[PDB]
Amino acid sequence: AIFLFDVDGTLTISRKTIEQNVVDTLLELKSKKGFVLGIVGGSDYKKIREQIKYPEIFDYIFSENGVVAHKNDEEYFAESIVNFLGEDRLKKLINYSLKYIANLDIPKKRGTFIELRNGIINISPIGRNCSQEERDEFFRYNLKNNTIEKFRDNLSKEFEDFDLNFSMGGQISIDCFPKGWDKTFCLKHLENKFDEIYFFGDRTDKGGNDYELFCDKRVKGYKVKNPNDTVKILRENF
Ligand SMILES: [Mg+2]
Repeated sequence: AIFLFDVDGTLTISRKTIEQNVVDTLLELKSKKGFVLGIVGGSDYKKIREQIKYPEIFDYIFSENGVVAHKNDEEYFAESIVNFLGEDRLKKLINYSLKYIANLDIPKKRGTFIELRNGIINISPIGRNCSQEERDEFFRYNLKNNTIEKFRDNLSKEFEDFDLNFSMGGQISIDCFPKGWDKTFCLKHLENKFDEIYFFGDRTDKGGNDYELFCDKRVKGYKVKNPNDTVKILRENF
């Protein structure tokens, strides 16, 4: 049996490192007669390893929603979005996005409008690099005019043919990933004779990242509030 965890918000306070109260609890699990630990999070592995200090507690580490798997701190294997779309359809979605981001009248435009990660293509009309304030400042401009929801409605319809999903990302970006690459993807790597897999996430409701995993019959899911509540949900049942 393996245990599965969301990184940001479930094992650590989001964007910061891991408190020692929690890691002491995981050590007891892999020290309880028959348990292995694995994690799945949207972030690239460098951020994840930074967040958890020790990748060695974890037999299997799945980053970018399981489209990237790691083991004993070696990469092993992981695919890319370009291998899915192909160089042609990509230079179609790309230059439609910039041509739209271009002619869009918003007050502040910056840079890194299209970030290519392994799993997703992050599209953002203001731009990825902007002082944390400009991030929040555009978030409220979004509440007034719903600028970003209008963006997805174009891509979601124009590229309905691409088998593509465009879900609203953070405050300033729309994540663009292939259909069925939510978080249930990491199930593909776990036919390793593992009888029961338990999962722990944050936003396990529809319109959330780890929602599609919970109701995937394959595994029992638990909804936790915060990391201190998580440690409670572990100690209580295990
Ligand atoms: Mg989370």
